[PDB]
Amino acid sequence: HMLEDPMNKALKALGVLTTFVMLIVLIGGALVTKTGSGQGCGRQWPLCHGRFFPELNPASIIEWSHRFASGISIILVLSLAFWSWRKITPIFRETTFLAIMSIIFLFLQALLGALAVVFGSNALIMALHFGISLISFASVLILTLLIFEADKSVRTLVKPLQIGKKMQFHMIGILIYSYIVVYTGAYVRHTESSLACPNVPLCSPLNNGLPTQFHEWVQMGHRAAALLLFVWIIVAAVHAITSYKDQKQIFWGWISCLIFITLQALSGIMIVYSELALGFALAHSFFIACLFGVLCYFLLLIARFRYES
Ligand code: HEM
Ligand SMILES: [Cu+2]
Repeated sequence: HMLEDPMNKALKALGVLTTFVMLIVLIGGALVTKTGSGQGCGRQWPLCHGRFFPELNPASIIEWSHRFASGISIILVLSLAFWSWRKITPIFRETTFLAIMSIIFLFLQALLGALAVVFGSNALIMALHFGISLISFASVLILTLLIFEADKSVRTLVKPLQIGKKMQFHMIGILIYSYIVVYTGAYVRHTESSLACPNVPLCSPLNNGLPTQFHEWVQMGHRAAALLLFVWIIVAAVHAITSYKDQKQIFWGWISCLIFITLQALSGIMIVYSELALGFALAHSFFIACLFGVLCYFLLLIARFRYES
């Protein structure tokens, strides 16, 4: 392919690896405790540090793989930030903002996680961790995207597209609102309001399906917030399908967003129905990661378009 130094494809490999590790750090948190002394332990059995005799269980692998990914992340992120900064910035000026964003948020989530060991009873603060971890991942994801695009003459995704004002409203607006919905979700978790409402879409058989207790209000607020996001994405997708059919990145970008929002909602309903089976929990952290990634991709398009035009 390219007669340049073979070490370059190693920067692409590092990008893929780190993006993957950062995704693991994020969605893996759906399987282990993030607060208290049992932090790092499978959520279903907070005791994994100390007393137990047995070893090599499938739940022990999860706990080892998460702590491993979290430790190795500092090494990987710093290396990717530096190397890509040194090599990719000449072509993409955005490279530096991303490298920096990657480092800052990796540290922010590590800082918040450290504090969660002892201040995990503050749900309002604890509910900030996911969104931070999410941006840590999205920063590395987009940086990796630029690393690949830097090595192509006909770029696949990072193309200078014409983004109209309305589409820009939807893109940026949905990006920001999705982050808010992400907070309400994290707030349900850390506030233990996950199973307050056995039914869907409404709360329960009693009180006409309306919340009448703390945990039911948190649960319901999350679902309500999610519904609005869902509807907005449908409106945004329809505008893309109608007015951006000639700009396939935007056309398909939103279709995939539509699909991720659907899978997010479905896995959310399944968390409830299954009474928080971690497999659905894991799915619920993963699809929002995909959707947010696409929204951050869109933000890069706008950032570049606003610089160009
Ligand atoms: C479609 C838009 C939705 C988005 C973007 C979204 C996002 C999130 C996020 C970011 C969390 C935090 C996860 C964590 O901290 O581990 C969460 C948790 C949760 N979500 Fe959603 N959610 C959506 C829809 C739903 C729906 C429709 C339901 C259910 C009817 C739902 C039920 C839950 C529950 C029960 C939790 C807490 C799970 C736990 O304790 O780990 N979500 N959501
Ligand atoms: Cu309670």
